[PDB]
Amino acid sequence: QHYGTAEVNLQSGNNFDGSSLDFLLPFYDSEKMLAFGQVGARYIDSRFTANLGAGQRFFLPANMLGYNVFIDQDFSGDNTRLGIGGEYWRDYFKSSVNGYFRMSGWHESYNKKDYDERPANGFDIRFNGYLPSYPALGAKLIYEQYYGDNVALFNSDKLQSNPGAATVGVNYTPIPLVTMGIDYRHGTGNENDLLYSMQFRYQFDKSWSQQIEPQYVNELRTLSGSRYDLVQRNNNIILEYK
Ligand SMILES: CCCCCCCC/C=C\CCCCCCCC(=O)OC[C@@H](O)CO
Ligand SMILES: CCCCCCCC/C=C\CCCCCCCC(=O)OC[C@@H](O)CO
Ligand SMILES: CCCCCCCC/C=C\CCCCCCCC(=O)OC[C@@H](O)CO
Ligand SMILES: CCCCCCCC/C=C\CCCCCCCC(=O)OC[C@H](O)CO
Ligand SMILES: CCCCCCCC/C=C\CCCCCCCC(=O)OC[C@H](O)CO
Ligand SMILES: CCCCCCCC/C=C\CCCCCCCC(=O)OC[C@H](O)CO
Ligand SMILES: CCCCCCCC/C=C\CCCCCCCC(=O)OC[C@H](O)CO
Ligand SMILES: CCCCCCCC/C=C\CCCCCCCC(=O)OC[C@H](O)CO
Ligand SMILES: CCCCCCCC/C=C\CCCCCCCC(=O)OC[C@H](O)CO
Ligand SMILES: CCCCCCCC/C=C\CCCCCCCC(=O)OC[C@H](O)CO
Ligand SMILES: CCCCCCCC/C=C\CCCCCCCC(=O)OC[C@H](O)CO
Ligand SMILES: [Cl-]
Repeated sequence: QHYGTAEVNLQSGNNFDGSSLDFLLPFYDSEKMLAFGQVGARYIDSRFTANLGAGQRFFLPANMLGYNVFIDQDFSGDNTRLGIGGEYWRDYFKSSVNGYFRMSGWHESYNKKDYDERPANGFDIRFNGYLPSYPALGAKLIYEQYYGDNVALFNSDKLQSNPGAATVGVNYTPIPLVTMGIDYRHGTGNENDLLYSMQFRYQFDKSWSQQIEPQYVNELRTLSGSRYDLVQRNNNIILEYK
């Protein structure tokens, strides 16, 4: 009957501690094409942010191409951002690229006394792969890049010019319902951080028992099982300061 995904994320490790809930909700669903909306919110790094997007995914037997557009709103700091994303996915392999475009201007900072803040423009490229012979095991590679004289990519107490970072992570999905992982990130100025995270994933089209059985993890990681996965993007609005 119903199709799509609800996902809770819990994360900790430093600056971006908190929780989130997101939904992927199809409005047109055929073998060749899916059109969907995605909506969610999060309380992370002492800010409340909500996000609304839509896109399409186009399917071939061996691959999927997709695009999406997002509006990101940090209600705590009143910062607004436009997002655009592309997708190229296959069995056991999900690649995405995302662009992050400021829609609001300088204004008095929410967290930093004596500063103005606004969204930092940037992009990221994201890969998630799963071992085909043991798909419960996944790896994550991200490159991200942001622009401005004083950007807070790692935290807002160490501001940096045009910072970039590479993330490498591993994660484990014993059953489709839950994924746990650890992400290591290294960036400019020799910044490093660690992110521990757990996701609870509910698939609307799956029975309860299917979602707590290890044998359905492989299905989830194939192209056709992954079709309702959330967009891979950063839903947090990275800020710059002046
Ligand atoms: C702020 C300016 C940026 C623009 C924001 C607009 C965001 C919308 C983005 C993507 C929406 C595209 C999805 C809409 C595409 C729907 C296609 C469809 O359902 O066709 C089915 C028929 O073929 C059945 O016969
Ligand atoms: C579905 C799409 C997946 C395909 C991935 C796309 C491949 C992208 C290839 C190369 C991206 C390299 C970006 C280039 C790296 C940018 C570095 C920069 O902007 O300057 C930093 C200085 O200004 C600091 O002061
Ligand atoms: C710390 C534990 C966090 C809670 C774990 C929750 C796991 C799922 C995560 C988000 C789910 C929220 C939305 C859950 C929505 C479920 C709707 C439902 O029950 O299906 C109707 C069908 O039975 C009709 O046939
Ligand atoms: C090979 C695979 C390796 C993976 C194995 C690594 C194990 C780490 C697992 C889970 C960490 C869970 C962290 C949960 C985060 C705590 C909740 C939180 O910090 O946020 C609450 C916040 O107050 C709300 O707004
Ligand atoms: C600036 C222009 C971009 C537009 C941005 C708006 C976001 C959604 C847009 C259009 C929905 C168009 C119609 C498609 C919506 C449902 C499609 C449909 O007709 O479904 C048929 C039915 O499901 C058969 O089983
Ligand atoms: C900047 C972009 C703003 C985003 C705005 C984009 C427009 C669509 C977005 C969300 C719709 C929410 C999803 C709609 C849920 C409808 C469910 C439905 O139609 O059920 C029929 C079935 O899903 C058919 O298979
Ligand atoms: C920029 C707009 C001004 C600000 C607006 C703030 C409020 C909008 C929040 C969320 C919209 C998306 C919610 C869509 C939820 C629809 C899900 C649904 O009803 O479809 C499932 C149903 O079971 C199928 O038959
Ligand atoms: C740009 C600002 C956007 C702000 C947006 C307001 C805050 C929305 C926050 C969280 C989710 C919103 C609730 C949407 C719930 C839809 C889920 C749904 O329709 O469920 C389908 C059903 O469960 C099938 O089994
Ligand atoms: C139909 C199949 C669709 C598949 C194809 C979808 C194509 C669009 C996808 C992603 C957009 C990525 C946007 C990346 C923009 C880079 C932003 C940037 O580089 O800003 C730096 C600026 O110059 C400061 O100096
Ligand atoms: C559809 C597939 C799309 C894939 C594309 C994703 C990767 C490229 C993204 C951004 C590159 C932008 C290049 C910007 C790097 C240099 C900007 C710069 O030099 O900064 C301004 C200057 O320093 C002032 O003095
Ligand atoms: C536990 C420490 C790390 C362990 C976890 C590391 C998992 C491996 C990650 C990426 C390699 C696998 C990526 C999969 C690449 C296959 C590309 C593909 O599309 O394969 C088609 C499929 O084999 C037929 O349909
Ligand atoms: Cl990701």
